[PDB]
Amino acid sequence: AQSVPWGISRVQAPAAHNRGLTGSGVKVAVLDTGISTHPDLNIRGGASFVPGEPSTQDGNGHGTHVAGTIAALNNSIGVLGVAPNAELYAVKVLGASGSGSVSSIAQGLEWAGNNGMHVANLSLGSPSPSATLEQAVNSATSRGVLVVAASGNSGAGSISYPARYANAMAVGATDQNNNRASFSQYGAGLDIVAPGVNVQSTYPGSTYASLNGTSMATPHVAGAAALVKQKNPSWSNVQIRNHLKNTATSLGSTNLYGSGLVNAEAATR
Ligand SMILES: [Ca+2]
Ligand SMILES: [Ca+2]
Repeated sequence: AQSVPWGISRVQAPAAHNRGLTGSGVKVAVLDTGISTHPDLNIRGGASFVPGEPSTQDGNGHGTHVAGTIAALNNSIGVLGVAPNAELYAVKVLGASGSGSVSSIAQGLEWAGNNGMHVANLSLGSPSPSATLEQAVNSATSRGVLVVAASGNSGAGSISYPARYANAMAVGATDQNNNRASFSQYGAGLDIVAPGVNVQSTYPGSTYASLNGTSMATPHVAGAAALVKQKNPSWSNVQIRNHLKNTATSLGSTNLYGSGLVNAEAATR
């Protein structure tokens, strides 16, 4: 039996799937710890920029978790992603330890822009700005990639890099009450929010696990962007990014929530 995690239904993904929108033909790169082979995922390709782990398989579990929120297959097992037909690429920029260098992250973004990815999911971040990173963000953007990044889990009133950069779409996390989760960073540069508490998804060892973090909120928006792209194949990263914002549900302060909760129902109309 397949269950639909609460955040998937919170963002109204099923409403989009009932219209024929599942992310089919949209390429999404997950820059993280890798993606393990899983029966509820279809991994199309990828690369590792982690010296010492040439493989794209996930030794941490974080990337596999992220990937399942975007694109867990719509079938009779496990869970269901926001864009279950998206073409998934495993871009390994963090090691098993769950950390990596800006150098690896920059290479992964370059890779994405060279391989015609539509959306890049960066569920990672630093409190410190990086010129290398910023340049990579900007270069992927001008190659048509929509970069989506987590605001960070420090709970502070400023957001992480690269989500802080203008060309990154910064995602914070809400709870089941539609409140900002305590750990979700907010402040200037924050674009939108999505479910981030108790998120159930695919996990290595062919299983499922629930995690919390802005890292879990991000993939709901990457997924929502694939739905929109499928519906409006001619739209640019910018067009997609503003439509998501314009159609999000207001939750109170733009300081704490940016544009509001992403809404894939309102967006694919
Ligand atoms: Ca499934
Ligand atoms: Ca931003």
